[PDB]
Amino acid sequence: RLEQRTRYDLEMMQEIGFCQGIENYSRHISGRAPGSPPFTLIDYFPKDFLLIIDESHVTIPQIGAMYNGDRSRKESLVEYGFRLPSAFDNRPLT
DNA sequence: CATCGTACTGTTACGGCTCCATCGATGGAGCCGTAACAGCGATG
Repeated sequence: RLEQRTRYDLEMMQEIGFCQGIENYSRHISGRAPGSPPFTLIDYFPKDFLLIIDESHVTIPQIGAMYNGDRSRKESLVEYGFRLPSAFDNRPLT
């Protein structure tokens, strides 16, 4: 199943260039090293920017929970041979 | 020019009968293309 899905995605990339499911190969596309965090809106901001968190006692746990939720969702997919192991890097920042 | 002789022949108009030539369109159904609509997990 993994081979069939990857072959279909590779053919779609070679012929057209972009399609659904292209987000799972973000690490390969951007050339990032394994385990590196993805570029985000904070990276777009200048290094001398100012950050304000409104209702911090609620916002901060929301920031924390995204990575755990995404990893829990993707663990079953990667385990059962549906997506490549590199799909773990298409994750929100810890 | 006058009179007489036991119901005369042939050729044309006109009405009725019959044969023959001459002559796509509309609604229903199926299909294609296009627009429209409905229908996981972790944390505090």
